[PDB]
Amino acid sequence: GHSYEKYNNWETIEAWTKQVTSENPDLISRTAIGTTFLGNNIYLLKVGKPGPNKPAIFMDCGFHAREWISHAFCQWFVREAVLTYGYESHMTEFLNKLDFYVLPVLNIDGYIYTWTKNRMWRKTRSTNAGTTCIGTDPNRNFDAGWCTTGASTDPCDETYCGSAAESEKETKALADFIRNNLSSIKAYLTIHSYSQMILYPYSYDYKLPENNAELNNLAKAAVKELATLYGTKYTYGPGATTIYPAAGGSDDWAYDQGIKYSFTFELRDKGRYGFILPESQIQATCEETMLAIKYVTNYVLGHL
Ligand SMILES: CCCCC[C@H](NC(=O)OCc1ccccc1)P(=O)(O)O[C@H](C(=O)O)c1cccc(NC(=N)N)c1
Ligand SMILES: [Zn+2]
Repeated sequence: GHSYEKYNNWETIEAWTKQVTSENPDLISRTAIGTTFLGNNIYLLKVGKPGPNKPAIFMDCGFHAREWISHAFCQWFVREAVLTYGYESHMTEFLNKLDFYVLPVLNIDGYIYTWTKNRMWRKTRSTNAGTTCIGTDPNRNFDAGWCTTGASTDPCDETYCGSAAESEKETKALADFIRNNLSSIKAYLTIHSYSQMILYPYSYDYKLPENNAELNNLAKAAVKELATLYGTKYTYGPGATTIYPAAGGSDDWAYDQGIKYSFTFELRDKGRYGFILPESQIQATCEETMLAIKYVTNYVLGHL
């Protein structure tokens, strides 16, 4: 069965996407935006009160297989939305005015692999010509200074950038969806762990986004809000200098598509447990993260 305070396997998450949609048809619609290399369905939940030409915020989880708290957060977010709509003024306003496009798990094949074989797997699970080595790093696989830095051209490496940008079915599917909905998508949020950071562009170069001052102010406010709940300390800044240079990331790509608010979130913790964050921290992690995501949403709505 599904639990919001446990890590759920794909079969359970999949069944959950069907159930939560079935139970909340006036707030959620479910679509598939493609298949993974191994034929799993890439679900996308449109969360919001339906209406004509609404703006949207896009959020994905589960880019990286081992970052289990990421997957947990997208599920937590959806429950919070449906439970508090009509009762909490901000979320009610949010869902009335815009849609959240929530992609609960992008790298499903890798996620399944962390459940069945290797808890520390990162990449996709696609085959590579000429080698037995498996998988591409999905966050090195986007058309953003592709493979020029912080990436490997070797399929045996953890940051393999792929044979070409969007060579992976999963990243192609995500990019296709965002490109098809650029007129509506006002912010892109991609959830990772760990490090307790909010990053904005750029990572593929040391150059700064034109609205750099705005993004720094937004991230600064978001981390302050997050800390109010349990005192959790986040840092923030442009990817390249705040964590490390790395090309081919979806946050940079999305920004260069014209989505002016693009953030990579790195959730708890700081390395005590690392990727193996205890289930006992799921609820607190998700609760404080909700505050930061809602703050960003409120800001974006006031700047349409
Ligand atoms: C403190 C340890 C965890 C740090 C964050 C994670 N990084 C990570 O696992 O790197 C692993 C690795 C790095 C180098 C060699 C081998 C393995 P991540 O969630 O994979 O980090 C993202 C990534 O590298 O794709 C990330 C973090 C911040 C910004 C961006 N954006 C971007 N365009 N690179 C991307
Ligand atoms: Zn990651």
